[PDB]
Amino acid sequence: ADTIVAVELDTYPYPHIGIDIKSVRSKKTAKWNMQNGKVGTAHIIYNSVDKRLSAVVSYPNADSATVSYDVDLDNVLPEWVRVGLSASTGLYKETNTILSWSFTSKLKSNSTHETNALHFMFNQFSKDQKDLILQGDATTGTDGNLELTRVSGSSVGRALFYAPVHIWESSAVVASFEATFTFLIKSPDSHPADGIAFFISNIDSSIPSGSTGRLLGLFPDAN
Amino acid sequence: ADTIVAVELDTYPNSYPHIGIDIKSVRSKKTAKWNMQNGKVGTAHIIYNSVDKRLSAVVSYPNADSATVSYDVDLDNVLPEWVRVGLSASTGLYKETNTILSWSFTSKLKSNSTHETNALHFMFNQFSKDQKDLILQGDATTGTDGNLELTRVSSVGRALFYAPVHIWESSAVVASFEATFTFLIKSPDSHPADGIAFFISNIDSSIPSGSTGRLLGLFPDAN
Amino acid sequence: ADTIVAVELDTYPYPHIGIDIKSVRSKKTAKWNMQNGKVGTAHIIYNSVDKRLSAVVSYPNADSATVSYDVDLDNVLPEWVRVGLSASTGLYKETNTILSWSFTSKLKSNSTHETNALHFMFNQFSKDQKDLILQGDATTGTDGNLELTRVSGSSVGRALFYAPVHIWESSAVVASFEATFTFLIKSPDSHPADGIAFFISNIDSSIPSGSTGRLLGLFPDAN
Amino acid sequence: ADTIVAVELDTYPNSYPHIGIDIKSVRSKKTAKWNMQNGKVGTAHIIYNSVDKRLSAVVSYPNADSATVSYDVDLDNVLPEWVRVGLSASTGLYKETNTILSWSFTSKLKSNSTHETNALHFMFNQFSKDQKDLILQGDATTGTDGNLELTRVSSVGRALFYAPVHIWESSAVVASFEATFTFLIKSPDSHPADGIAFFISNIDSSIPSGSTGRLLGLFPDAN
Ligand SMILES: [Zn+2]
Ligand SMILES: [Zn+2]
Ligand SMILES: [Zn+2]
Ligand SMILES: [Zn+2]
Repeated sequence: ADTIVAVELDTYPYPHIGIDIKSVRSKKTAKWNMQNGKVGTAHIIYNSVDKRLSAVVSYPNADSATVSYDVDLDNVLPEWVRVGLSASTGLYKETNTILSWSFTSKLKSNSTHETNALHFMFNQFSKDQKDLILQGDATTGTDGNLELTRVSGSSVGRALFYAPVHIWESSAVVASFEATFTFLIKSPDSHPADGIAFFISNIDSSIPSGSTGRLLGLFPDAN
Repeated sequence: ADTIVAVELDTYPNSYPHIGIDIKSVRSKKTAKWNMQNGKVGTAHIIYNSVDKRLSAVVSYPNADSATVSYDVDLDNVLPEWVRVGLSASTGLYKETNTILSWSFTSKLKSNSTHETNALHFMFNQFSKDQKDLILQGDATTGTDGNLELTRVSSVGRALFYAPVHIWESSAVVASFEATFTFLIKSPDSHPADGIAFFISNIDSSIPSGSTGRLLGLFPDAN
Repeated sequence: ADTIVAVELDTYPYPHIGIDIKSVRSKKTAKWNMQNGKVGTAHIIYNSVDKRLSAVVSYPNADSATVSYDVDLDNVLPEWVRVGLSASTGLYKETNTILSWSFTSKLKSNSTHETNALHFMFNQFSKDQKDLILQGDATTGTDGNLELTRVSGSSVGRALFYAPVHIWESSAVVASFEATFTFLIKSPDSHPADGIAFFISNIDSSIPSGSTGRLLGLFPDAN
Repeated sequence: ADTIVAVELDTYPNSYPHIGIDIKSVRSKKTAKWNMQNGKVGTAHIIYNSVDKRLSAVVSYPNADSATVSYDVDLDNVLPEWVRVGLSASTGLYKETNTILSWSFTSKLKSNSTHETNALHFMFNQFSKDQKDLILQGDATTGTDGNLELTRVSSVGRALFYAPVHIWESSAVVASFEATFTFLIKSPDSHPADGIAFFISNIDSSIPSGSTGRLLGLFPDAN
């Protein structure tokens, strides 16, 4: 199937932030205080020296939650990947609006003035966002935002950046990436089941069949 | 026909070697004398912004005089909203190369809104054998020393960045881009005919039939 | 006295955006529709190839105003300078709040991989902002903002970045800078006299005596 | 005494040449074997972030093995909120230089707020004779080839960036910095005693009396 590494924020049947390395059974999780209707901000960072994937989710007035996991991505992910955002809603009326998304990847060689870098920043999505590959119920343009799930009952959507990303190289001394997105989960329900995730996958990843709910449109089954 | 805007460096004795600005036609809209240095690494800096609406280029060599050409033009009226940017090169009948040692690009769309900037930035200082984020056309190849050989080493080649680029938007207060690339044109011949160009085209641009020589793999005819 | 180059927004006795090269008698001006109580955004840009200083002031819902002026800063300003913000209030109750300020300067040499760059971004000012030199009634910390004039009748204040800036060099092929600040001018009065300015000066510039009102704390007299 | 945090590269046979992390004391908190290469340009990459709270360093040479050392430490508890960053070097009694070919630094403070990042970034690829944005101490000088000679060419020298740096803030969700510098240690001697260090100190730090040799111009005594 696909190779997935993802930082997920879910409230399915307890809300927690977690790190998934190829399985929905989070390798590490942290208690998350999901704030309905408030804009949240996830910061994800990783570097080949530390070989540690770290995440921080904070809200204004701020209850930050953070989870880290030691892992050498060189052994998990393919050399070239595509990065993206995912979301799945349970049986509840709710949205998973992405207000902004920015990413930065760098490969520094042994070679002096070594650097290879890719950087994108979306602070406003357009109706025709040709540099985003939308999958599922994901769409753009709504207020300049990115609606991962359909806005108005079991919906899944994803948005991946068009250009493949050279996330690692055997001849780099330090490889590193950093992602940041601001989201808005609004539900009229008091305890909605929902999930958003920043994921890294093989370039041609697609929504597995049956990847709804707890599977975040990332995994085909709970193994 | 494709829509092309390109800054070209050519020595085809149509008639000194010159740097020139092409807006949809090979008969440069503006040109400047260029002192092509065989075997030395050169550096082209291209910059544009919607406020000034002036496309400018500077080509210098170490210990060098620089050559510069600017041209007033509102790209909003020439290019489509979404484009792809790339490098091109055509060799006449001479033994010579068109090695690109580095290429970096940055695009920015700043809206009327407070804190609404959209940006794309890539930097290649070392090209790998499998550069999956570059669309190679013609005789173009990568990996040779970590360089990009646009031409065969009567050759024509191009390399376009994979991700489409949002160059303009009707709602931006200042749209801008800036490109930089270092090249090496080596030829055993004393007066070789050659040509490199940084170009901006429609996303699905391809090498027109018979765009060899003085047509730089960009134009199908001068006529 | 001091050497001043500044992009000013004034409504003194008609509101206009203007470019001042060593004198308060703007070298070029544009009609400005001052919006009381609304956050505005000034973008200032300049590059040595074009040798043109350009400014854009827009508000949300947007009425943008823009003014450009052809000038080779190499002949006006000293090699090393300090950049800053200034404001002066007439006899009115009003504020000149700076919500954010960011600047970027680059010096690219003939030399391959030439770059020298300085970049700062303030999106939140602290009560002890040790990297800012405050002059006059200027203070920080108020909401995380920068109050150029005193907040509650003839007040002048300035804030300059601590580190001197190498704005030009004789051996650079392209020198360029770019500044952006968001301001809030709130006055209970319908037609208040006020002025804010982004200025470049000699490193040890200070508020001239009698630089109030129309003189923006930049000039000592109207010559 | 000054508060010093520094990543040091030393060959003083106190006992192989090593790279080490110093937190307020010259007796390194952590060290790694370093294979000092006489006459070859080296590259030190230093990185830290408040989420991981781990200070890491990588020193590589071309065609090289890299040496790396990391140390868990919350800088919030060691350093003052505002600091100055710099480079240091001390030579033993040998003929040798400590030329810094380039130095770049980036600091970021991201708040709980949506879109509230504060950043400082400098890049020196060429030092001029009058580098007004650098505070030189000891035998340090600039302009020599466009390089920075920390030591006399029993010498000690330092260079600190002029602007104080806000390294931490109690209200930031992720504070981070990253430094990179390329050096050249040439010595006619086969086993020279030498030392370079990237350090972070209180804004008004100065070379302690007798901080020569194995004290790297950073510490007044080991004892
Ligand atoms: Zn889970
Ligand atoms: Zn031509
Ligand atoms: Zn005026
Ligand atoms: Zn030691």
